[PDB]
This record gives sequence, structure tokens and C-alpha cells, in this order.
Amino acid sequence: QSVLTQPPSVSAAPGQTVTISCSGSSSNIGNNYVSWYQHLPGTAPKFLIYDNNKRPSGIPDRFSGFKSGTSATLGITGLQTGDEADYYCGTWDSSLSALVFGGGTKLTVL
Amino acid sequence: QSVLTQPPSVSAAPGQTVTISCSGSSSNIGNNYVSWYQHLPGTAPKFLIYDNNKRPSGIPDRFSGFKSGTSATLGITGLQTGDEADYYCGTWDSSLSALVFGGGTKLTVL
Ligand SMILES: [Zn+2]
Ligand SMILES: [Zn+2]
Ligand SMILES: [Zn+2]
Repeated sequence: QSVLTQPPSVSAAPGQTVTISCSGSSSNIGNNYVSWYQHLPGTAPKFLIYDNNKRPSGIPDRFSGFKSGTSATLGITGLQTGDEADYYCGTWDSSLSALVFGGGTKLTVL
Repeated sequence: QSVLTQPPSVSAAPGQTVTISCSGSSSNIGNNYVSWYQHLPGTAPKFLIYDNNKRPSGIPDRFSGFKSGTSATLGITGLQTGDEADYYCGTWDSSLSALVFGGGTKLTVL
């Protein structure tokens, strides 16, 4: 199992909003900056959010992040078929002195 | 301790070449695609290499990857002051059925 907990899968239709939860502890998500990235087999992995809610240059505002307490969420509005991919949250764990990641959420566009 | 083993730090002067090694086992690097990303605290993390040796769109060719047997290496030619960051390797680990990552390499440009 993963140190950070994500749902294995999420699905919605084009144009709809999806959110992906990521649950942790005070040692990791509670006290530390959360990042998110996506990877679909065959294409490059790409970071979408960092420092909880900031977007790399080139990521559109359809993507956003919110962290409160020991949970972080990635929101995707205007869902596009090109958003199909595995999505992962990650953060530093102060107790383990190590980066930890969620186990991944497969996003299916219906 | 991290599943994949990287040197803790490397250092070189601007213009020089640096290589950063990443070592695993047949369960991970030996039979799975390796990716690399960089994170300089305060800036967006970014993927540099995936599927052993492919560059994401937007990454210039002075970054390269090589993987042979149970080890993988990242190369950076024409080192720039802007290349200061922490560099991580990652792969699928077939015995964990999970992604695993190296502990990170801090790169200082002297
Ligand atoms: Zn992946
Ligand atoms: Zn980082
Ligand atoms: Zn560091």
C-alpha cells in the first residue's frame, strides 16, 4: 500500500469536473508542500501542481490544487479526453525524511 | 532507505558535463522504464527523461538518459547555473507493484 491514500479510479464525462483526493498525516501532507503529476503510458509524465496550489508554466487553469489539514485535492475542470492518465500526489514526510507518494488514481473519460 | 540508490550530491563547473547514477535490481530498473525529474525548491518540478531515454516536450537535448542492466544514468552537458536542483530517478518495481524512487541527488554548480 501507498503512504498517501488516493482512490484507485475516477471517471466522468467531457466538460465535467473531477477531483482527486489524497489523504496523509501531519508529518507529510499536514506540514509539507504537495505536488501532483500525471502519466499515461506512451507519453511523457508531467507535473501539474506544486507547492499545494501552484501551476508550472504551461499548465492551464483547468487544473488546480487545494490542501487543508492532512488531505490535498487536485481539481480538473473542463475534462478533456486528453486528461486520461494515472494521477499521483507526492510530498515530503518529515518523520521518514523521505518523499512519499500516493498509489495513483486512473482517470477515465466516459 | 530508498529502493533505488543515487549519490547524495554531485558538483561541477558551468560548461562541464555531469552524470548522475541510479542503481536498482531486476525487479525495478532491470525490467522497467526509468524516468528522471528535477526539483529546485521554490520552482516547479519538471520531468526530464522517461522511458529510459526520451525527453518530454520542451526539455533540451543537453539532458539525456541511459539505462543498462540494473542501473540508469542522467547526463547534463553544458552545465548552467540554472541546473542547480535535486534530481530523482524513478521506475516501476514489479515485486512491490508500485513506483519506487531514488533518494535524490543535489547538484551544485560551482
Ligand atoms: Zn507512470
Ligand atoms: Zn520535490
Ligand atoms: Zn533537497
